Amino acid sequence: GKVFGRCELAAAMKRHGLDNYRGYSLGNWVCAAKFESNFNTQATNRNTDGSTDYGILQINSRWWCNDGRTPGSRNLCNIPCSALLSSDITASVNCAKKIVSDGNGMNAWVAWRNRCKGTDVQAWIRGCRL
Repeated sequence: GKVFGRCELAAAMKRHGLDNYRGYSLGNWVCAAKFESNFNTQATNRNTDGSTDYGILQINSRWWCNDGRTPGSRNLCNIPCSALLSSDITASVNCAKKIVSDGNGMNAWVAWRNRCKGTDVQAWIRGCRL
């Protein structure tokens, strides 16, 4: 039930190589997490289409992770969705890298597109020890 701080999450994401991953600076990734889950690793959103969004980046169970419940499941990250609810961000980062890598940009994340794109995303790392 870990809720990250801004700078703590930025450092963790940097350690996992997300800074400038496929051209997306670190602040984009922190901004996305802020507006997807407000940094709560346990965040779960259960949709009416039978899919669920899991964890700090709200990764969806139709294409990305397997929860055994979701119609049309592709499990392209090859993981159980429960791995995305850990206090350790490893599985979420690894699956986020796949999302980007499997054709998508960060437009895959509705909160990134609607609340981060075009903004001064360096503000989300400002003042942090990285």
